[PDB]
Amino acid sequence: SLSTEATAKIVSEFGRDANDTGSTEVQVALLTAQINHLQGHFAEHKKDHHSRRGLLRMVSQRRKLLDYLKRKDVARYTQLIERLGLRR
RNA sequence: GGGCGUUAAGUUGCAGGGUAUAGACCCGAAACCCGGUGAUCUAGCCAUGGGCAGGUUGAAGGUUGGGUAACACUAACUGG
Ligand SMILES: [Mg+2]
Ligand SMILES: [Mg+2]
Repeated sequence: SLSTEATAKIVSEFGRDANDTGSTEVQVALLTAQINHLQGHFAEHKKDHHSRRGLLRMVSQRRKLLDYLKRKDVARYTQLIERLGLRR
């Protein structure tokens, strides 16, 4: 999965600090990063269905976090998806 | 005894009757063989040139939008 240096880095970018490791914004950024990396993986390994079910979980899971955030603080939500360049 | 012979003059011209070989009384095939002449018609090919008013249909491809985690997909447009 994501590297410990690349994980720690995002938590810095989207968290209240280094240890704000479970905030919604952070969780959704980390999922985003791993989804986009894996875009590369399945480009070459289309037949890796098992791994894909794991990717699909990261997606459905990010979707639930984004909805919760939207419900609880739409302003925090808009920033977060624009910043992550999502929704189109 | 029997067969063929012995006891009939022939031959050379000339005219004629027939026959033979020859086109052989005249005309007439379809064809077979040999050597030439023809692709200015037409068949196919080769080189080099020319021609197809006007009106339709609107493939692939491309752009944008929506869409998808990403592809799929989908609309309009463009394209010809
Ligand atoms: Mg492992
Ligand atoms: Mg005599």
